[PDB]
Amino acid sequence: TVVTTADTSQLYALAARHGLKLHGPLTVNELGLDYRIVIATVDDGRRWVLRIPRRAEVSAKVEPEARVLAMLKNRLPFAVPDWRVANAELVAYPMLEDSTAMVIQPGSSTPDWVVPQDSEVFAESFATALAALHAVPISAAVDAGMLIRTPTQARQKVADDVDRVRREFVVNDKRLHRWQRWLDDDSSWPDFSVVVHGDLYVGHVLIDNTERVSGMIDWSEARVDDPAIDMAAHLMVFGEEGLAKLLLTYEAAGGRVWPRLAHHIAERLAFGAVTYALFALDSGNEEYLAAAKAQLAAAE
Ligand SMILES: CO[C@H]1C[C@H](O[C@H]2[C@H](C)[C@@H](O[C@@H]3O[C@H](C)C[C@H](N(C)C)[C@H]3O)[C@@H](C)C[C@]3(CO3)C(=O)[C@H](C)[C@@H](O)[C@@H](C)[C@@H](C)OC(=O)[C@@H]2C)O[C@@H](C)[C@@H]1O
Ligand SMILES: Nc1nc2c(ncn2[C@@H]2O[C@H](COP(=O)(O)OP(=O)(O)O)[C@@H](O)[C@H]2O)c(=O)[nH]1
Ligand SMILES: [N+]
Ligand SMILES: [N+]
Ligand SMILES: [N+]
Ligand SMILES: [N+]
Repeated sequence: TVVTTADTSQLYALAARHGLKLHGPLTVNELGLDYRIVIATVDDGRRWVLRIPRRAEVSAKVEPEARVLAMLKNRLPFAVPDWRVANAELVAYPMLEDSTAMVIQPGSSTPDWVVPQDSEVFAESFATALAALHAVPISAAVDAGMLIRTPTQARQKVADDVDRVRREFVVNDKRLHRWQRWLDDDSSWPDFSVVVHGDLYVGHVLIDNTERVSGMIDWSEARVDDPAIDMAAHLMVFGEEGLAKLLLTYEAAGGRVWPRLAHHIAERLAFGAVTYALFALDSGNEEYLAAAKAQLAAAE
């Protein structure tokens, strides 16, 4: 006998209650604070991804995300998870086998690999994939019951997140002034909203062998909101030079821009500290809280 992290008996039973017969190799990730993620082989010879909600509050998010993915399936020139199982105890989809555009071993803080900066195919295809996403009609989002934020609601959300952080944490004075200046800087904010992925960075982008964008995963934050939400992580990973490339191609591909968009993206990236801190707070995890407080108190 060998102790293994996965409880195969329980996993089999859970999957079989929803029409999936597990058989063969699997792999498990318990790092997630909200889901257990298992990649398992099924009797169709295929790997499937099991997204297992940990708690009732997480389960409640399954049905609205299912509606999002159902709408998005035909409206994107790349793959998204096909939630053939979607219920409160289990989400399951056939694995999109293409690699993520960042590879990182579970538990590690350092990736093994990130698609290279000088990958022209990745840069170009990510820019056109993003333009396609942001071109999904708002009417389709509304019909799918998505969370919708007008430009005013988008700005208010940011203000509310900042204010929650200010109530709960002690924040570096220059940071606070930075966020407030941004919130007051009318020229920075867009006068429209788009369908956004909401958690978009190289870790949630899939690429084929040639490094062409072939899919996106983890759509749990998707909504109609500020387009720049989906560009801040590109700036973080690929820098200003990469952002500049992104924005030229994005616009050429029909993505709607505005004059201070690059500025706004950098301000959105700074605002990541708020997002992180609220994630830390809402999780109650002490290591995440320690990191968040340290960051918030630190000069940028
Ligand atoms: C654009 O701004 C980003 C910038 C940066 O975005 C992150 C990212 C993706 C965050 O994940 C996101 O964290 C939020 C709180 C929740 C979110 N989803 C679960 C919902 C999750 O994906 C991380 C904090 C994940 C985390 C904690 O394990 C790490 O510390 C890991 C080691 C992380 O540094 C690396 C993998 C680097 C290479 O990733 C990048 O920097 C991207 C750009 O951190 C975010 C807070 C900002 O929103
Ligand atoms: N290549 C690939 N990896 C996947 C797929 N689904 C999940 N993953 C991996 O599983 C990890 C975490 O899964 P995810 O759905 O993000 O869990 P969450 O972050 O808790 O919402 C991802 O970051 C991927 O590495 C998929 O279809 N294809
Ligand atoms: N606005
Ligand atoms: N969600
Ligand atoms: N969520
Ligand atoms: N969302």
